[PDB]
Amino acid sequence: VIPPPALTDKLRLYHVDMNPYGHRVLLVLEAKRIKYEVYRLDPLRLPEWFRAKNPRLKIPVLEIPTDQGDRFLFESVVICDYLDEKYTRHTLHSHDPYVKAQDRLLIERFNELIKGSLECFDTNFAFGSEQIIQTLEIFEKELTNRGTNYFGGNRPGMLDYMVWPWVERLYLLRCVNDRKFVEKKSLFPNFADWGDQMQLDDIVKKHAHSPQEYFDYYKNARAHSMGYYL
Amino acid sequence: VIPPPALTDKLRLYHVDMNPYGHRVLLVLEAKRIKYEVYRLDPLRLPEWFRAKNPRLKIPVLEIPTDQGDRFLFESVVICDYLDEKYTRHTLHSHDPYVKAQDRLLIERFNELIKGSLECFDTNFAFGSEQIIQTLEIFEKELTNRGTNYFGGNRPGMLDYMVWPWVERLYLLRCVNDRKFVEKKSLFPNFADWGDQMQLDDIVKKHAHSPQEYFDYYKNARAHSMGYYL
Repeated sequence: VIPPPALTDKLRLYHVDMNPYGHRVLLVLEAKRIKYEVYRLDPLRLPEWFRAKNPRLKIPVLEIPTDQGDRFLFESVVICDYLDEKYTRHTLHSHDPYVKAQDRLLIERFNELIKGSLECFDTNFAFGSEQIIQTLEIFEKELTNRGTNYFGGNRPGMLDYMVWPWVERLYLLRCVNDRKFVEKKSLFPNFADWGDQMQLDDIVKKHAHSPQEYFDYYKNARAHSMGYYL
Repeated sequence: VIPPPALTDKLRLYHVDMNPYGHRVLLVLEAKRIKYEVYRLDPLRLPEWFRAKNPRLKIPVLEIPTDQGDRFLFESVVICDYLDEKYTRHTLHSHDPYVKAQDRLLIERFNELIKGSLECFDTNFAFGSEQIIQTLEIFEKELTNRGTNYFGGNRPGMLDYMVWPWVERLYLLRCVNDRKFVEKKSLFPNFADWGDQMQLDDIVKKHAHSPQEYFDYYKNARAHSMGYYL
């Protein structure tokens, strides 16, 4: 009910627990080693001052200091790109504008996997598997074409972290149908390999949950708080 | 049926005549003073080699030289941002990452005006006026808050040109209902003023059509070739 104080030395993320768009921003902040605090939003009991600054209830929100005072920044892509431009250390986007443009196109393409996953977790993991699979074929071919351990090269870059939150959630499906999951996984050998490597990343590990934890969460909550708005 | 030759000194835009997403890219290319040629696409009689390189038939397409050969670049936002990064002269985005993030948020917000305009030109200018008006209120307030002649400051910037193609098309509505148009216009005095100033811009003038020309075009063609895909 009472808002937090004015920002000092840390950036502030307003985030709904288990929201993948917030997970995205958490990964980038950590990768860029920027100090931040998380203000946990309750999707039900939402503060009036928050709605007032965010009438469409978009999530997550990164609050930053500016010349004219503390400001809300919206939309996970815009937020993460802001962070990559503002803070010059530990750059995540490619230095090559062509490669970066391709990375941006792939982020947009990934939205089809997001849509399918959203419907899936909303309907006891019964539907939209096909959207997942089709998108995974594109990313398998793309990773193979690049011939690096990650989309970013020898180390994870912006595309890797942008895509990860949904990929990490997919592992919950092994709790639903173990055998059907492993078969599906085998279709994308380089992507699967990349998944394993991403799981070992210190930044990933900081904000990770297990297959079981995601499974117990999504069965009860479904997708009510999974979108880019509440 | 026969594709154009390999690129040399000019970039190549594949563009459907009167398509506002292509109009966007034409404005930026001109603003950045980059040499280019336009390959006019017939939405009906489409070349097989084009479909093959672009199976979802996205428009426009900017073909560019790369280290590995000539490549298609898709999506007008990605295309224009590529151009602004690749070519360092005549920069269009703000140097301030916060201001640029706001500009990106406004481009996304503008999609609501695009949707309304799309439906409008598709249905003999009878529907979706309300989406237009609501978006115009946001941009009026934003331009007022900035207190400059343009969204980019003293001169037009990326946001100005990104938004212009749809704004220029709106003037056709004065051919439909003169009196209802002028009243609606008077609601947004700073935006209207900006519109007048944009019309005098040398870059705008290069790729402009009149209210009547848009009106005669849209009545016959409707919105069939107006989207970001064919």
